[PDB]
Amino acid sequence: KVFGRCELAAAMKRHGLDNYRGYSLGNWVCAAKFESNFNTQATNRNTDGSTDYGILQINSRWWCNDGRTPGSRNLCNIPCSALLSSDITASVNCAKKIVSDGNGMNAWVAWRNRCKGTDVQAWIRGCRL
Repeated sequence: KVFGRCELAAAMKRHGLDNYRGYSLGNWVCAAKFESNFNTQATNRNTDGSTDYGILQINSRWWCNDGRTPGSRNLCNIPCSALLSSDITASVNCAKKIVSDGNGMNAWVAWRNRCKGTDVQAWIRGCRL
């Protein structure tokens, strides 16, 4: 799936991401834009032999089981294919575990480079929900 901006904002609002651990909804939409281009099937292979999956590009070395990444954890307790579903439930559920760690949203590099400290409010403006 490729989500529309306001389609995704409504979706993540319903999943309770607005102000989750002090991060306004705008930063979740911004993160998704620069991580995946709102593409729910997005995948990225890194040279180290892990893979980043889905709408939020969650990493296989720590968060999900891929069956292909050596010496790995799956802290979100999922198969990594679940992060490629058209429904964002699994990705939001795992991301909530990520931002609860102490590093916060700095876990996502695209957030860190293109969203952090900007007017993230712009990413939910012109939407109903």
